[PDB]
Amino acid sequence: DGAVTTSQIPASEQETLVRPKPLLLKLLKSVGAQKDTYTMKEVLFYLGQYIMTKRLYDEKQQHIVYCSNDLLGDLFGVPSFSVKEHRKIYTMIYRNLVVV
Ligand SMILES: CC(C)(C)S(=O)(=O)C[C@H](C1CC1)N1C(=O)[C@@](C)(Cc2ccc(C(=O)O)cn2)C[C@H](c2cccc(Cl)c2)[C@H]1c1ccc(Cl)cc1
Repeated sequence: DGAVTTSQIPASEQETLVRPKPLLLKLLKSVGAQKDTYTMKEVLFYLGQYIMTKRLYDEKQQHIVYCSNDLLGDLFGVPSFSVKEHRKIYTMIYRNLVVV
């Protein structure tokens, strides 16, 4: 368990409670998550752990994640994305859960 936060998104939005649909829930459980209801910053921590463990960000100054051949690309619906465009990342995650 853990959290990952950003100044690009209001802090209160990062505390939003969400119930992942089945694919997102599986990715979280694969790196140690134990429940069905999370905050958005917990979802970003587990997704970061998932990105590390699956070796999807080994070049630490590149700023782009390539995911077209991973579960992540199916989840988000894109082949790659910038790690710096935080609002766009939140939009993609919201499509994969029910907000409480
Ligand atoms: C393990 C950590 C080092 C703690 S990490 O920060 O999670 C690493 C993770 C990368 C994808 C693996 N990651 C980043 O590297 C970061 C630092 C990339 C970054 C670099 C520079 C700038 C800037 O100059 O504006 C902005 N963003 C942060 C990114 C992140 C963090 C919180 C929310 C969001 Cl939406 C994104 C954040 C990230 C990006 C996408 C997702 Cl889905 C999850 C986390």
